[PDB]
Amino acid sequence: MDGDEQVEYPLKPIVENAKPTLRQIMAHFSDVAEAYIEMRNKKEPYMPRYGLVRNLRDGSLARYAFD
Amino acid sequence: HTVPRIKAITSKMRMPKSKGATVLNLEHLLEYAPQQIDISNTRATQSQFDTWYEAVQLAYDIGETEMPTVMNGLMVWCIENGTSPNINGVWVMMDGDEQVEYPLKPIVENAKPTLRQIMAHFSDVAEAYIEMRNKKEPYMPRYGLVRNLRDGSLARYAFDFYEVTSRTPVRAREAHIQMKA
Amino acid sequence: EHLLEYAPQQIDISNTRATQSQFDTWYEAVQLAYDIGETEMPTVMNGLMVWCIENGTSPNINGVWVMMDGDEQVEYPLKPIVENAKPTLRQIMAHFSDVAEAYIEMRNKKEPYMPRYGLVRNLRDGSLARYAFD
Repeated sequence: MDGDEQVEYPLKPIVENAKPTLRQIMAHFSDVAEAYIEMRNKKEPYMPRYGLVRNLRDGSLARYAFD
Repeated sequence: HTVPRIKAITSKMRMPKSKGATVLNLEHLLEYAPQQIDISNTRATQSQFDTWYEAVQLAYDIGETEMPTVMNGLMVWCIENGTSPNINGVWVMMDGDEQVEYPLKPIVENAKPTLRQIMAHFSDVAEAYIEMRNKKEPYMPRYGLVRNLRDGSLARYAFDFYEVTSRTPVRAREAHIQMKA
Repeated sequence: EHLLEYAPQQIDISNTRATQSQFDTWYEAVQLAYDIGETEMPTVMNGLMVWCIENGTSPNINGVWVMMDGDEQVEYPLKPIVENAKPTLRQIMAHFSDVAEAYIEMRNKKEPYMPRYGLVRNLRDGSLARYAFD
């Protein structure tokens, strides 16, 4: 995102050089993601789309609701 | 804070070149857009069709004001039969429940390269004639009739000298695969 | 040593494209046979690619190919073109294969354009037509 416009990047290099799996390597960011979600939830009701569409409804828990 | 955008690499096109000089003329190429109907290996060139049409006129010895009638029956005759008949023989037309015949030697001998590849000029019109006939009776050309085919509506695309372009329906386009198998 | 910097383009070392010498002989020999000035031959080859898109690349040795001047036909003998093409007309005219994509895309931007080869090859896809010549 650059000021209400979209820039795109190819996804082939990202999801192909991720051994063993993208989940098991991007989990390095899982610790920081809590800080980002908490910061966002301090200005608006923020809920990640994963736990959003997982029958879940709790708000405060949203800090722990990504894949 | 410029959020780097993946740089775009434009793979430069490779013009054919001889002795360090481009062969294609890029200018003329940008407006050289002829009809698909024109540049084909099926249809005969306008010169070859002109020679055939003129040579047939001299052999039959018929006035140019009346020849349109003669060629009017030539297309109809060639729909009902093939486009590679016997060199020696006749084709039949019609004046009120009687037959008039014309020798077939001049027609099938001055047709370069082949009678199919030169009579295909009539292939566009033949669709209009067949559709008109099918609007009053179940009409089927004898070629697709005896080619294991049974479809009725398709009959507009079931003669021997049919040429195929980009505007033929897929049902018509896939049909010629099976008949010409 | 040399192997660490010997990195030529893939376009160059192929068994499909003809060598620059063989393409040079064909382009020069056709010029002598047709007897056309080098300043005007670009026009002639401009229609040769378009003609070979609409048909195959293995036609009859004896015959003609058609070009166009304002709804009229001009023909050129096909014997010199298909006889001085070593090893084969397909393997030497493939120099034009890169440009042909640009021409087809330009045509398809104004009408539904499909080369007659892929047209009569059981194929039906439209956007793919940029990659459907012989």
